Amino acid sequence: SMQPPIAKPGETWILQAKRSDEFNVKDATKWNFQTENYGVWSWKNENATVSKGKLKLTTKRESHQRTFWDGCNQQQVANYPLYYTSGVAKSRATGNYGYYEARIKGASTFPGVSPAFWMYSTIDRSLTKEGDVQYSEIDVVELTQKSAVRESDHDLHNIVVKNGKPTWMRPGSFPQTNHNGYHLPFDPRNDFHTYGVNVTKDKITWYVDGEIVGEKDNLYWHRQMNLTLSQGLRAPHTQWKCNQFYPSANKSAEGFPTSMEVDYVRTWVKV
Ligand SMILES: [Cl-]
Ligand SMILES: [Cl-]
Ligand SMILES: [Cl-]
Ligand SMILES: [Cl-]
Ligand SMILES: [Cl-]
Ligand SMILES: [Cl-]
Ligand SMILES: [Cl-]
Repeated sequence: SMQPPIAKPGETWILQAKRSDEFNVKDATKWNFQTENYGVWSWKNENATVSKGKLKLTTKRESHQRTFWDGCNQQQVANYPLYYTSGVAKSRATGNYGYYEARIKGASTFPGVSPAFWMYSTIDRSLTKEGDVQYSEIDVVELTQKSAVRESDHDLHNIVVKNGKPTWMRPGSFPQTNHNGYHLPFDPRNDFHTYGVNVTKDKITWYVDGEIVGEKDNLYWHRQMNLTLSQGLRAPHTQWKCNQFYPSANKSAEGFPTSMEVDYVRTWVKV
């Protein structure tokens, strides 16, 4: 009977079991704890742990190598050295419309990592018609990835066909449609806070501790997306160019390991 906080009097919402978890146990049937790699780190199942009611996604200083896509040079690079590994929990089930919420505590270290609660689809390059959306990504929240620790991002990413060309749209390039910046009234690294988003075919509304911190028209986010909790690497350990991250020369172990904690994630679909 558990209902979402945005439920209005007289409404009924249904919890989506496959995209909801109170994290009493590490459920590998529901979550993929070692998804495809990207960025300048690698996911490791061991970096995702569940203890005392919370999911802990840890970023560790851990040298390793893996094939790396060097977008700037449009080439795959074998045995590419990386310096950090991290944790992820990606729902195997997909969806779009509904209310999503996660109770999260950010990592203590800053700057360097970004706790994230988001959802993304697969990229379908077969959709080439004008206006076709090949990729949809809704970021409920991306913490501590800006200059000040209290600045949070509630963004959108997508690929849409414009003038017959698949076009990438990111918060930085198309802020009016893809970016919601917010100055948190608290340090996200202190205690748990609730981050949510209500997705409908027409609107996307973001929430932080019950307050609306963002709203956009749902222009390109109707694709099936996997609900994800993950912690990414950021400056001073990264550089950003050619639409992707690259490692920086700062591979300090100080401040690591560091982890974000998720008390729970709840997803509902309105009746
Ligand atoms: Cl704990
Ligand atoms: Cl971006
Ligand atoms: Cl971004
Ligand atoms: Cl705790
Ligand atoms: Cl409205
Ligand atoms: Cl409005
Ligand atoms: Cl931490």
